Amino acid sequence: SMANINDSKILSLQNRKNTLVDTSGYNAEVSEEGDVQLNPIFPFDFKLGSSGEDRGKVIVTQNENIVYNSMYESFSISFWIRINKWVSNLPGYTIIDSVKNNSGWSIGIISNFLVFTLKQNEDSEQSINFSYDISNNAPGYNKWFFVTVTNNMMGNMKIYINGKLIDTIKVKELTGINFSKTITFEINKIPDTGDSDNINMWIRDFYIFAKELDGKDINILFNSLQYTNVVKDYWGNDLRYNKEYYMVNIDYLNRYMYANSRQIVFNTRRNNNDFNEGYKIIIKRIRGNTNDTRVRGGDILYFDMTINNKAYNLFMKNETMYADNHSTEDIYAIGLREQTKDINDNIIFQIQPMNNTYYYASQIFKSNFNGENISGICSIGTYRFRLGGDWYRHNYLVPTVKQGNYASLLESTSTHWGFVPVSE
Ligand SMILES: CC(=O)N[C@H]1[C@H]([C@H](O)[C@H](O)CO)O[C@@](O)(C(=O)O)C[C@@H]1O
Ligand SMILES: CC(=O)N[C@H]1[C@H]([C@H](O)[C@H](O)CO)O[C@](O)(C(=O)O)C[C@@H]1O
Repeated sequence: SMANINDSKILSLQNRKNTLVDTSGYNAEVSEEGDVQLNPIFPFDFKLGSSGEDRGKVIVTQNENIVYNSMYESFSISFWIRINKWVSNLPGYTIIDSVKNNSGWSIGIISNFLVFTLKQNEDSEQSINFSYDISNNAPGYNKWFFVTVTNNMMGNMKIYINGKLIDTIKVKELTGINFSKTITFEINKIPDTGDSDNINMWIRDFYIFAKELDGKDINILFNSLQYTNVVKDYWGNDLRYNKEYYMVNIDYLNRYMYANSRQIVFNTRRNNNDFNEGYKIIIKRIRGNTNDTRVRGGDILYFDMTINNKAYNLFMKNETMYADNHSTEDIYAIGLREQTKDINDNIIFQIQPMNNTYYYASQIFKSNFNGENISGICSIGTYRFRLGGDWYRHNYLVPTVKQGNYASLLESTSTHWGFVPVSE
């Protein structure tokens, strides 16, 4: 139902033909100053940085009449945004500003909050915010998310994140508020809080609507702006074949991947503020869309890991498993085996996207070559092994495949796997 949603669209800031333009039909003027990077590939975002006098600035100047006839009753503002590195102690930055003469609206970030503000005058404002979960984001909330703010002078001001309502407040009397026709994208530090690291901000598809969109329409909009079958890396960018990742289990983000006697094991991270420990995997395609190197749901694939200059495949072992109390029926360890000339069945997996409001992840199923026989799901658990010279069995946290009726595990977060791109 996009046709009806789009009827009220009054600004549609998009990258078309390597140029930022308003495609809504109201012909807002758009200019760039400083360092503004345009992405030539989907999602065609623009990137701004915070440091230097030559930092990027994107200025949108709307038709003043469309503003006047739209903003004073009800409106919605939507856009995709990414911040790196959005650490929990971030100082204050205004990032998207529509304030002139001490009135208008503005969006800023501080600590773990993204804040939307109606500014009535120099002495009066009303704000709402999204705050990310710090305990689950020590490396920073550096992922793409979809913001939608809605306002109704006769009702509430709301902010949604990835299509989910996060904050709502009754709008107070804002008599005399004056909406500016100008919107300025630029990362501007607030000086009285009262030299930090540069941050980057990426933006794409910044829309404004002259109606208050409801939750249902916000989600339709959310989904219309993504390829939901393209699996995403941990920051929400397209997952790629032939590229190094840190593979993580959503239930164990504080663990990195290691290996011991060809058994993969999970060790506690020493650097909680980064993803920079342990071994990396590379995803290899068996079956998928050969037009690019993007990973899609339903693709058949396998995983490589290189240790001490030897390249292995992850594979489902065929040995009995032992656990302190749990039964281990149909549970098999995932370990590492030397590559061979031909793809062996026990290295073959099938991937599916598994996203939610706070994580981009996947589920990974044990598969045969043509995907006609899906026999299990990848999980994680603590089992008894003798590794690395051990005489006695010890407990290790290891990746596993659960076969038999794996359906019972489908809703478990233990089956959710993320892929963090390696910076170096
Ligand atoms: C020894 C060997 O032939 N290795 C080849 C492997 C194996 O065929 C598969 O990993 C199955 O083990 O496939 C590659 O595409 C890879 O994964 O990098 C190229 C590599 O040269
Ligand atoms: C493939 C594999 O498991 N390699 C592991 C090896 C083997 O355990 C060892 O060569 C045979 O026992 O030992 C390490 O180098 C080590 O403990 O320092 C870690 C490495 O990840």
